[PDB]
Amino acid sequence: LKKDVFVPDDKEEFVKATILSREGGKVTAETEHGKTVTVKEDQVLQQNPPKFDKIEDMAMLTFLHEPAVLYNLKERYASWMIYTYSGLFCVTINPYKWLPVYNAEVVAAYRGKKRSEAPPHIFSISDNAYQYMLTDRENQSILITGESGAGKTVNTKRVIQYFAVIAAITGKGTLEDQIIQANPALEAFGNAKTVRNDNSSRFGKFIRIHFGATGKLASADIETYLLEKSRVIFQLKAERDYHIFYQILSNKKPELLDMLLITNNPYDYAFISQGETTVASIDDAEELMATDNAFDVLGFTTEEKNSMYKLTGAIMHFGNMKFKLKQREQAEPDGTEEADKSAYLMGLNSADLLKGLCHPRVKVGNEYVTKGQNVQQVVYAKGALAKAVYERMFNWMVTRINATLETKQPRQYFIGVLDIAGFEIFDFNSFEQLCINFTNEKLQQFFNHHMFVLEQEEYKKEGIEWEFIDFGMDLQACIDLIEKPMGIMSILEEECMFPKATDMTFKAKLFDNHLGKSSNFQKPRNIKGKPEAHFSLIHYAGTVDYNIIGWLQKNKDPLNETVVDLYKKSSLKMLSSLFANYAQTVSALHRENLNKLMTNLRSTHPHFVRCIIPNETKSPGVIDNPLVMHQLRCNGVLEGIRICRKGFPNRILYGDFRQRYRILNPAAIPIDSRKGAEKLLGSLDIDHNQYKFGHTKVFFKAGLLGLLEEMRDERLS
Ligand SMILES: Nc1ncnc2c1ncn2[C@@H]1O[C@H](COP(=O)(O)OP(=O)(O)O)[C@@H](O)[C@H]1O
Ligand SMILES: CCc1nc(-c2ccc3c(c2)CC[C@H]3NC(=O)c2cnn(C)c2)no1
Ligand code: VO4
Ligand SMILES: [Mg+2]
Repeated sequence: LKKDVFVPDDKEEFVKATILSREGGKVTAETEHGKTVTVKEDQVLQQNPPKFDKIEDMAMLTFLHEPAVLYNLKERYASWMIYTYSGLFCVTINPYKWLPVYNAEVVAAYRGKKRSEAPPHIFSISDNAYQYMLTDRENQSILITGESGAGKTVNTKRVIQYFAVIAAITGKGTLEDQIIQANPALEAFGNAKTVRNDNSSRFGKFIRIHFGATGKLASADIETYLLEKSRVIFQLKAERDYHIFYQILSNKKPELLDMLLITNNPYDYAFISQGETTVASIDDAEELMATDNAFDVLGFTTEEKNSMYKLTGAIMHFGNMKFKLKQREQAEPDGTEEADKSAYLMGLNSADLLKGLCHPRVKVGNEYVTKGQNVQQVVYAKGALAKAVYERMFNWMVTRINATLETKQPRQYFIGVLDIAGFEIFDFNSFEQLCINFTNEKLQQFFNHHMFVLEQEEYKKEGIEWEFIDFGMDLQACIDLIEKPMGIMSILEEECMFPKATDMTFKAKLFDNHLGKSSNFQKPRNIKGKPEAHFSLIHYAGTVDYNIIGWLQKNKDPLNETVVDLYKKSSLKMLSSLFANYAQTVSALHRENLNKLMTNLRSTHPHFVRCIIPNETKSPGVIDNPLVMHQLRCNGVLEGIRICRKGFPNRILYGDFRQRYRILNPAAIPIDSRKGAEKLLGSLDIDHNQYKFGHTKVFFKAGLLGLLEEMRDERLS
């Protein structure tokens, strides 16, 4: 009835209510919690009829507003219906539990199904991108958005699983078996426990799934972006180092502990035990087996696996190396056991490593001079080297996985799946958090441009009568602040080329250029107990307080080139190969990666999947209404649905239209492909307002095409 509505609520955003009376521009209502409320007319939103309950596509709702969307999602989620269409894109809510929706019977049933003839699913997104790839002969992209913990990695792995299982119907196993095992292997080394996610991705990735001209699974490749090197040697209070360290220490493979000359205790290793060492949801012993098996399935040799294990163990001993001041400021080893162990594993000479660390060489023409190092300088250098070998080993692994994923099958098109590290806010936000949050901001803007800009531009260039709608979805100001010349990165990069520059001159340069000048740049909110911040940035998903200490060193990433030389001359083949090519700042590389990805993505047909984290307590089935609403708001879910309802989501070239639908009325076209389409459409018993004629394509309102498709099925049968 007109009695069933939604009213704004302080704690739950919106609550259901029954209108009791209407007077003086005000509505009196009882809120389905029993509260009797009086609100203004403009605040009361209509409930959709029971026939629209748990609707699969929210673009079909009679009333479209925030609580209509929120409650449709909540009701579907309560029935463990975790995917929902929102116009031409999909929304998914993290169930925080295994559901029986991803088995091989489910994958087989989705094969070739049109979006509307199957329930909302990641398999349907995957299949429909495959159908467009073969129909349009163009590359596709599956762009999975969300904050840390929302389910991007899970959905990425489900898209891969779909094509590998479909295909099933240079290593140990088949291409299908190897594509499935790539992620367990990368995750042991590139994922870690943070406060928001027990298995947080500490690298971004773009996986291309290659197909031949006829659509047969040909190959796959992975590109990874800026692994969080700092985690190797440093952890905040409620986080862990990379999974692998704890997987090895689990003692599930006693032969590994012996080979690496390590104990079973993570607290004996300084680099890996600054935060937490166990995760309730993770069995590190079983995970070690899964990692080891993944390397086998990917055709890694025993020599390649043992070298990765040895280098992981050597990083552990490297962190335990003690230094003291030389009695007379110059540092000297305070023991040699830990260096001897790490040198043995790294195929180096212990005495050479220690002398290279304390006394690095400075080139003076064709002569050299030893540079002095204090204890702080040595422990910094020792940390920088450990990060470099780890990151280089991870990059080597990705290259090695790619080599096995290369088959002798030709490639025509691909479906690329993007899985970035999601938006996050820690108590301490450093350079990593800026790089991560800037990527999320860029990916949201890619969505805004595609959905709101390119869409309305398409109507304009095709001569469709259209009034431009400003959806309030434009992040160009914040993006420009971070990436354009004289922005945050540009200033950091410039401060990098100055020897007298400090964290405070870089801070001063940021303030002098942007405080009260750039709207998205603000002064921070520092609270008692919580860490100190230097500036705050207004991102799409919230304001983030950034601490700029160490950003100049983080951006330059300097290495002791004397011990890098020793790595190059190592008797361990892998270590020498890791530093073989050793001779840009990390922000310049980040901007380059992003620019390259964004231009390459505009040459693909994108498919958006919006992952939503339901709560902060990893609780299955519980919705924190303000947290879901915030994510739907900053994602532009409502606006994205509005353009599907207000605009013309489908369009077909006249020639392709005349061909496919002549069967609906052959007497109409027994003449030009446009005249044919015009006479064909005009002769059919449809709402002639549901379509518009453009310069090259016929444009359709949501629903007209499906009806035309039903009509084509009836006639062929
Ligand atoms: N569809 C899903 N089904 C089951 N568990 C899921 C699903 N999506 C996410 N999860 C859970 O949420 C956690 C965080 O999800 P993940 O995909 O790693 O997030 P992110 O977006 O940070 O990459 C996972 O470890 C898993 O326990
Ligand atoms: C280009 C598309 C893209 N970038 C990413 C990404 C970008 C940065 C980072 C992470 C992911 C997850 C970890 C973080 N790393 C750093 O900040 C960082 C800082 N110093 N180094 C060496 C790395 N995902 O997707
Ligand atoms: O927790 V995440 O995988 O989004 O980084
Ligand atoms: Mg992830």
